[PDB]
Amino acid sequence: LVPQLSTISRALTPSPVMVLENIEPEIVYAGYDSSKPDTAENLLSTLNRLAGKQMIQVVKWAKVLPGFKNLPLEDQITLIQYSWMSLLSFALSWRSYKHTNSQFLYFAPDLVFNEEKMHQSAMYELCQGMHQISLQFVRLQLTFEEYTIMKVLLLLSTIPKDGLKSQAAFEEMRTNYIKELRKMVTCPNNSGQSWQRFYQLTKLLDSMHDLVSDLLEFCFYTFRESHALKVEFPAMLVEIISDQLPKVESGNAKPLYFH
Amino acid sequence: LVPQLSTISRALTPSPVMVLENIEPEIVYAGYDSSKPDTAENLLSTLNRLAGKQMIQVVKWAKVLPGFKNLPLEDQITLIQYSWMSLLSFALSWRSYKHTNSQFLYFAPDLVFNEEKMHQSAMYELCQGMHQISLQFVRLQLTFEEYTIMKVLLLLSTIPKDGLKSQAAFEEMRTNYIKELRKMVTKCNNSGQSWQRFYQLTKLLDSMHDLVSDLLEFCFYTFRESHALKVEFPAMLVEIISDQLPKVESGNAKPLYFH
Ligand SMILES: CC(=O)S[C@@H]1CC2=CC(=O)CC[C@]2(C)[C@H]2CC[C@@]3(C)[C@@H](CC[C@@]34CCC(=O)O4)[C@H]12
Ligand SMILES: CC(=O)S[C@@H]1CC2=CC(=O)CC[C@]2(C)[C@H]2CC[C@@]3(C)[C@@H](CC[C@@]34CCC(=O)O4)[C@H]12
Repeated sequence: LVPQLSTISRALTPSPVMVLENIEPEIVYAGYDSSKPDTAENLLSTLNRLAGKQMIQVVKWAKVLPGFKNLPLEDQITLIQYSWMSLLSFALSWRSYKHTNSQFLYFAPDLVFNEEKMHQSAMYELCQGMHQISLQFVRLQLTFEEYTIMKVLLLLSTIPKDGLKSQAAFEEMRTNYIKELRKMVTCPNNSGQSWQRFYQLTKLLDSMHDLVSDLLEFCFYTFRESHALKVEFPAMLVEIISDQLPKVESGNAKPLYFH
Repeated sequence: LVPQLSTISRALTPSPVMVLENIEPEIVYAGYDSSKPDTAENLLSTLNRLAGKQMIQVVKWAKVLPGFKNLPLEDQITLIQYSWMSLLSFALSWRSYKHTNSQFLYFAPDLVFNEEKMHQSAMYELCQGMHQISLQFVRLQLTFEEYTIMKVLLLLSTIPKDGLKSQAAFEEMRTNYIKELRKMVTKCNNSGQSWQRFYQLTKLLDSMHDLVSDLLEFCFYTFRESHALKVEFPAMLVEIISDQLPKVESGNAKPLYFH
């Protein structure tokens, strides 16, 4: 009988972490036009346009993310919709860390926020919050490997209060990626140092919930008063926020914590 | 030829957790005499006598603890000497939890401390500290299985600053028992709840270091002034403290933390 299991294939397939590196989206440009006054209406509209372009790349990434296709299609869609802000804000801190040593907020190569832009955007306190996350990346010396696994965990960090179509399939993928992170933090065996770091990384993931809650509060507010505020949103964000706003505001979004 | 492998033996061998249950020491009596006044000198001397009897059982337990025999003998002796206070204080909170719902400190069947004895012992604050751990066992609904594994982790929680004869053998055993706790807190699937409990238990373990440091400070103090204070110590404790006092006080005891 022909062996159905292929030792060669299992040994040859890239590790999950290696696949994450391979499928990570290339950098996206904001299309920022410096001729426009740096007022909140203009800066915020630009950030919304950038967000739409980033999400187009996020969905392509999710399509080839190992294990994600094992979840019901409706759950894949649900998870992207509930995690979008966490994913984009986390990636913003990563780009800021890698490209500016966490000195500025690197939204895109053509849109880098310094203190002035943060004030002008009318969301200064929120910019400071994401900047703080960037500063923690330097203190922790976060690695790309760690970052990629953590971004998947954020995709799996908020679920509908009633649950997904397949909680078991979700739980399997989540436990698998948590395992990857645990192995990632372990040569020189030192359980103590390994657990201390694992703890630092899960505390940071947990801290994303409060930050994301505040970012969404601002997002939903500007969306609701888009006309009065003159803040424009691209189709992709109208699609996402139109779905998310009522679900989050009615208390249906359940955060998953490590601590 | 005669098969050297025994399928039967493999199948019948109990799990490590079952072995921990099987080797748990039987309860020890203090030999408390209520006819004598409850002065600090009498109460502390009785607790020291109890401690000696308890350590005799701890050494018998360590001899049959799975994996411990794999470490160099020098390291087995060292770990027992560095962890004695953590093991005895943790076991005290366990008995208090199981026998009095954490209302009192159950040192032994014949010596249960209520607030009055805590004051009379002249170590009131320290008693409150161990009492708080007892109270945490109720809040967390600690199980006997969780307790036996955590007790082994405490045995492996303090090492010489220099280092053990075999850090690799030590690390292997510590990792194996951490793995046991990890699997023990798994539910039937819910990583969120499973990690939250693992976090609660490791934070509890970490909290034992500060409590133990304070208990040891009091112990070393009473030990060096035993004559003036009229506090007696049995041979077993004179042996343990004579070894530990200078090592701990010179900064050679390195606590291992999860957080
Ligand atoms: C300073 C920021 O842009 S923070 C945050 C994360 C982020 C990082 C990127 O790299 C890409 C762009 C995004 C997704 C922002 C898009 C604009 C968001 C949704 C903002 C939080 C609140 C705001 C302001 C306008 C509005 O209506 O809602 C998003
Ligand atoms: C209230 C306590 O006894 S707390 C602590 C843990 C403990 C729990 C037991 O179940 C058995 C007995 C032990 C090991 C105590 C023995 C007495 C100790 C070492 C005390 C902390 C300080 C003191 C007072 C006298 C002295 O010289 O040092 C030990």
